[PDB]
Amino acid sequence: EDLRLHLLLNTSVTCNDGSPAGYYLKESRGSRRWLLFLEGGWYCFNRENCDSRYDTMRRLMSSRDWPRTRTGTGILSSQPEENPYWWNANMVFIPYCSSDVWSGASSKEYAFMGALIIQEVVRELLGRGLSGAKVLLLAGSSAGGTGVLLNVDRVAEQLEKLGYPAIQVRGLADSGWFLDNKQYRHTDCVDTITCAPTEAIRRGIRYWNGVVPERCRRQFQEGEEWNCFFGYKVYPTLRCPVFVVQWLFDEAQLTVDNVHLVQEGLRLYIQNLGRELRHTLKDVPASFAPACLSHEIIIRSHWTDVQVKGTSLPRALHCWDRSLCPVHLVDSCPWPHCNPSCPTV
Repeated sequence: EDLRLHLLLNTSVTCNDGSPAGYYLKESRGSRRWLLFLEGGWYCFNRENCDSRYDTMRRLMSSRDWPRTRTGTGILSSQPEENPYWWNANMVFIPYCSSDVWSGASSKEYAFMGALIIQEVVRELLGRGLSGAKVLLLAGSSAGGTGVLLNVDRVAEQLEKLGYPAIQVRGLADSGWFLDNKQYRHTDCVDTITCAPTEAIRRGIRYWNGVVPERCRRQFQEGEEWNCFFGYKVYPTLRCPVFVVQWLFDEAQLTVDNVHLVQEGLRLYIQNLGRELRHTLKDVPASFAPACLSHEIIIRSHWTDVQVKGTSLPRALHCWDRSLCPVHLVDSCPWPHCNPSCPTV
């Protein structure tokens, strides 16, 4: 009834500590639909920071403490009331071992192998019925939201080459759509939560040996690839269809912007921040963007609750799925919590 942990048979690919990585899987024999989900949870961009992560948040750097099962939740749920359309799919959960935002592409201190973990999961999954897929939805929240933009084209690229053009790769990027913007009040890039979006990815990419989508690559100068970690800069060049889910006021964005929760100025920064996001999302036909102040929704149980234009997110993904009922659901509402469906947990 729930998702069973499997470790990767090719043990070359590993977590930060070097423990083997893997995936949680729940099969649905009848279904030809698969969801792969990438866990979020920030990143770590140098030794001092990674060590500090290791002591504090060992789960996000090792497979040592990983439960033998997980219970599907939100979109991964098998409960038709939780997951009206997708409950019967085959579900894969990939724990965020790598700490690299899924960018890391080198085998060779810690090891950042996010991009390879995804490579290995897919090859193994083919062995388990994925070859019979008609749809592969690659989804993720937070850093997994970003991980999707970075990996989605690679995954499609990988499938054609292994000889499965029939599988239609798609993506869903929940809370992975960030802005490289001025912090409300500047802080030195010492502590991960506090470091500014650009400087953090500037440092990280070098550290992780991050690989970015080539199509995004050729659009920028070299040694300037950090650009591709931001949705609006990466989206236009995307070959696969990608649904974007984003709170007009992500908690995580406010964190990196150094907003701790008013002065007149403060109102405008937040006011503008929602404005800028709304703006970046104009060109994105398939998006769901409520004016609530929260981080992550897809993986959560109450995700069915949230509505934008009197439309459910789960409904919106269905419409979008059908399209390949409205599809561009973005709030035009100038303040946080100004939507009735805002989450309270």
